[PDB]
Amino acid sequence: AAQTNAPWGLARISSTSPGTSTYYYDESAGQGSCVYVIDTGIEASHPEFEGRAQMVKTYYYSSRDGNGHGTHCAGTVGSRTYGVAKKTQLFGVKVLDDNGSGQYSTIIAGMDFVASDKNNRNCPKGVVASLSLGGGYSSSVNSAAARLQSSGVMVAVAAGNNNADARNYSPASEPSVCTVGASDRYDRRSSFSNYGSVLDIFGPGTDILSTWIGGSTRSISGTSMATPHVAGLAAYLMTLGKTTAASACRYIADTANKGDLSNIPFGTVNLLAYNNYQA
Ligand SMILES: [Ca+2]
Ligand SMILES: [Ca+2]
Repeated sequence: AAQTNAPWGLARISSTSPGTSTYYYDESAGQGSCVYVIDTGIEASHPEFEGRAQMVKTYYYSSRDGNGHGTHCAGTVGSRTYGVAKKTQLFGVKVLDDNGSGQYSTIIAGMDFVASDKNNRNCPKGVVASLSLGGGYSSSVNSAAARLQSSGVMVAVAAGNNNADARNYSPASEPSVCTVGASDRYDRRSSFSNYGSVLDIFGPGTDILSTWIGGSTRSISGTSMATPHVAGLAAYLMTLGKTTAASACRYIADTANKGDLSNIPFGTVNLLAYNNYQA
């Protein structure tokens, strides 16, 4: 399948070079996989989700995404126009408030919720969790992310936007999950992206167009935008049978575009998520 005039990040995921505009991908499109977006919620009614999104848990007064961030991230995972895995099932877990903030106890509870809830959902091709969030180092947050991964979920987490070593941020610093840095359309490390030995992969994160609340769209930037490209890629590859929740991060690193990015500090991977789609 081919999507012409796609958002640059989707085109980048399916190319060995920057500057292309078509997103090439297998038509299976993540069908049969499930991605939990642990964030501010998901506006499931957005036409771009096509009935494939639903809220399954909220830690706040409402399940509504009153911010937009979670809807944007969910759109990069799996919306029709803006998503990597255009036929996946999306599940929203609202651990962040409508200002985009959340206590670590709540974020932890949301991870534990997913580890359990997935046993009640039909996800034959596997389960992914996308965590476009984090703050300072916390062993408890890292342990929660490690538990979620160990339970059989492909966990993708943002590296953080501090232009610093991700070792000091959580859940970014948990080694066992897939820690995602951000790049721009010219294959530079995004200005704000964290780096360091704990990063597993980079994905598109600067100027990413996706869904927003009120049935709208907008472009924003962050390691929060890179993360769902990797989560969606994992779901897509799991549907194709190429990898599993336990092995997807490693598989994505194995098959990434290597050495393409600039301003990568020595000791940080120079690996950019790539679907290796061959029509
Ligand atoms: Ca290249
Ligand atoms: Ca890792």
